[PDB]
Amino acid sequence: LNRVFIVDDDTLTCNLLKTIVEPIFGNVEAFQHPRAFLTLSLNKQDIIILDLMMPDMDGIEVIRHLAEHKSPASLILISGYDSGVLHSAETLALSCGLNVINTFTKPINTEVLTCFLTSLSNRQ
Amino acid sequence: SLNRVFIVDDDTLTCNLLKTIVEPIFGNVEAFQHPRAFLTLSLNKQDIIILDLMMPDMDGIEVIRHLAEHKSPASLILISGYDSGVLHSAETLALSCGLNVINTFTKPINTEVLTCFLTSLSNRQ
Amino acid sequence: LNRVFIVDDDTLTCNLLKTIVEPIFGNVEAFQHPRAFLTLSLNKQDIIILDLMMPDMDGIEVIRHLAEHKSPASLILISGYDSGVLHSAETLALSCGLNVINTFTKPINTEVLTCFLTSLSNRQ
Amino acid sequence: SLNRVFIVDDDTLTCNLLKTIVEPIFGNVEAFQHPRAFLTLSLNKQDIIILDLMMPDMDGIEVIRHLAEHKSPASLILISGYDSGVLHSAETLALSCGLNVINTFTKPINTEVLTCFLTSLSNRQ
Repeated sequence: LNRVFIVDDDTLTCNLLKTIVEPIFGNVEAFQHPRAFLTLSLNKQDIIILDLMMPDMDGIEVIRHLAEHKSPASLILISGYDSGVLHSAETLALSCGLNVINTFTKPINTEVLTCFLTSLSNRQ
Repeated sequence: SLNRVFIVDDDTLTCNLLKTIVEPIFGNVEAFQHPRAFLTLSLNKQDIIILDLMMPDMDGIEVIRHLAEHKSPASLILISGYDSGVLHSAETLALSCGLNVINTFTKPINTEVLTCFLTSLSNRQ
Repeated sequence: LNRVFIVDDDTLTCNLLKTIVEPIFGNVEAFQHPRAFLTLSLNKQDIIILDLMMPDMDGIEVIRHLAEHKSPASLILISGYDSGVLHSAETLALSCGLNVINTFTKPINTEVLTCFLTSLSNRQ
Repeated sequence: SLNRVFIVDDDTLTCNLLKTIVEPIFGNVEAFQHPRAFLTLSLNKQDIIILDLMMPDMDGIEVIRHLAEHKSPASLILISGYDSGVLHSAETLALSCGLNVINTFTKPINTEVLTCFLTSLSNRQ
């Protein structure tokens, strides 16, 4: 894994995630417009951090898009809207064959996300 | 009753099975093997939609997303494998988006339970 | 399946369930004290309708008891407290090897429960 | 730090593994292979409990039930297979009963992630 995309229309969340991610994965990019992110072809070395964006469901469209195109990228779902809903999206996305490797509720637990991202990197 | 029932399922066999169970009870039943064609329709409060989730594709999820964005008032029934929570996940997602999910059924379908449910549904119209 | 037990400290729920159940399974008994129900040895032909009884968790104790004793009975969980919690209890109880055949949120959907119980009976 | 850590897991091997990961970081660590003995203890706000769910028995669920009934103030970490939602179910149950679940870990355990987490946990004491 060598690149991270952050997909969230919340500017302050995108900044926070960039700051946590960049020391670990230097190649990180945030999108606040999912439509722009959906023009990229991703590969197996990409990690996507995706907010579900409820109750508008732009995140649900992103998951449908990635499933339709059989994306090989690793996916982390986040949401502050409702955790039963977050866990449902994870279940649905896995069952459609996407590689969801984790989920986090907002407000984000930054220590847990830090440990988890470190372990995905190739440090010793 | 005479409510419209729309069956949405791209599998011809399970689609036809649903149709044979519904038609003696709700004669105005129409089956769509192509979800996107179904999505051009605008539905009423009295319409009943039987939606196969069509796992492991995301076509069922797209119909839910479309229905929720247009705030469909129609009653919704979801069908799929129990699948360690897949049907419950879709139901939770759909209820959360403001959709009126009135029941779910695991596949393969218990036709006795479905016949019994649609019968009571008809009688309370 | 030939006997139904209803386990719920809510008297009005117990009455409602008895009235729905008895036309279908004549041998039905309700307990408002779980401790009394836990003195019975159940068999494979028993159906238990159990409220989780949150936030006190008497229902959780009933599930632990039935798991410890490897009860063969069929189990239906109900709760008006929180449906993510209801679905968690179902998941936990199945994974401990109990035969959970359904769950219902309160207020109970009486048409759905009626259809479901009918299908468990031996009518044609 | 010098918080007490209690490891509750009746499997001697996975128990010992947890213990070897915790002890360099929290020296005051005690492992219980018998949940009921652990349940005689009264815990403080600063205690950390690492609880194996011990599926497919219900011993982990009983510790959660006991802790919640006595309103334990201790921090709780839950360990188990992802198991199509089993760990998430226990976490949801425990949070709902008012317990302070600070993290969960799937088995088999990623010792790097656990070492990293307990290190930050120690540093924020």
